[PDB]
Amino acid sequence: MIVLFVDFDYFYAQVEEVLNPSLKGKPVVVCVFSGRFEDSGAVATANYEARKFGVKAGIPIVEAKKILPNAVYLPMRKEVYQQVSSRIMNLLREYSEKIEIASIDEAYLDISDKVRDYREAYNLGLEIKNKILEKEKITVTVGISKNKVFAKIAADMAKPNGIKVIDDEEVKRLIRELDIADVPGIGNITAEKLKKLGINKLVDTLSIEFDKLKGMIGEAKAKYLISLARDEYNEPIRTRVRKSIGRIVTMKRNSRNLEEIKPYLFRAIEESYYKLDKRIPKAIHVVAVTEDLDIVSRGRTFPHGISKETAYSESVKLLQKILEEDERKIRRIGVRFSKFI
DNA sequence: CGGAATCCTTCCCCC
DNA sequence: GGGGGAAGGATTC
Ligand SMILES: Nc1nc2c(ncn2[C@H]2C[C@H](O)[C@@H](COP(=O)(O)OP(=O)(O)OP(=O)(O)O)O2)c(=O)[nH]1
Ligand SMILES: [Ca+2]
Ligand SMILES: [Ca+2]
Ligand SMILES: [Ca+2]
Ligand SMILES: [Ca+2]
Repeated sequence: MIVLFVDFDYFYAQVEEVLNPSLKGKPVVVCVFSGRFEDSGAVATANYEARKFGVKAGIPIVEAKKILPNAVYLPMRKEVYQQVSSRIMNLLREYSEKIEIASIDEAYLDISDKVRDYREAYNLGLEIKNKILEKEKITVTVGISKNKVFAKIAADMAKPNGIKVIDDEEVKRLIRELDIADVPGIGNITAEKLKKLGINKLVDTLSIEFDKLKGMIGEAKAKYLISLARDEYNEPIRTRVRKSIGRIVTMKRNSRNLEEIKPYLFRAIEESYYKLDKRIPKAIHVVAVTEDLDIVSRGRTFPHGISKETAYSESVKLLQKILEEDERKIRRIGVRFSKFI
């Protein structure tokens, strides 16, 4: 079982560099401007030049600006990045039919059959890196190991512009040594629940009774961490399909008035339907971000597909359910469509 | 800020 | 008891 994982370097910012190569070597910050005030919003991502001074995804644009007032600041152009991404995914398909497209810039390949060992896999990685650099001018990091999770960890270790193999020797070392928060699927909230159980590396998950562990982090994540620590995680590379299309926008002011919020809600529906492109959903959810950054939602599944008129009509009802049930002001409002025919 | 998958809890109808 | 599904949250990348 040889898995090869491809993670494109600093993706959105690198694409902006490709479309304007004079950006190269400058600090580049790709931003999402919320329209609430001058430079309100956040960093989607940044190239390494900006990153090494602390400008990274998630910080406010305002804070980025005071660290690096002279950086290049660009609005996020997701549609472009998506088209570049799928071209790169298409080239990867030429190296295996077993491909899992995990996000806009991550893919796993099953190269068990195209390759005999880690030496040949490491060479196939170099072929792949070079191919993408030649055809689209994008640097990527490659991780190689015996399963998806360890291929991913490999990439995290080698980035940027890297390639790394975690064989079987190193896999066993990492179970004892890798900080458990660096395990994919362990975010901040789970990392902290695991600390309380005194689980600081993967190996610790075996020293603890299962029912306790699933008591804390849930059954799925429990079985997940256990198989990994046991060196028997072996999930298949699986072709993934879109299950839901949606869109959420930020309001210029926090509000509670139905008629203040509606045009934002309707805009979200309009873009959501364009994105849907001949897909017909049976389910709609109205999603609200309240003033305290909390996320509330109300939804409805239909026996049939939802027409645009029905989306418009139903969304107002669900938004009304939200305002009836939750006393707080709304900051962001949007919709999500799913259960496609 | 933003898009989306998977998972968890609760509640429900009912064999 | 338990299957099957929906709803509203929680959590991750
Ligand atoms: N709007 C938004 N987009 C994000 C955020 N984080 C990541 N993205 C987008 C932009 C990234 O370029 C892309 C890929 O995610 P990554 O975690 O791999 O970061 P990135 O590629 O920028 O750099 P990396 O090489 O992994 O260090 O997804 C975020 O907090 N907000
Ligand atoms: Ca990346
Ligand atoms: Ca990534
Ligand atoms: Ca983490
Ligand atoms: Ca049950």
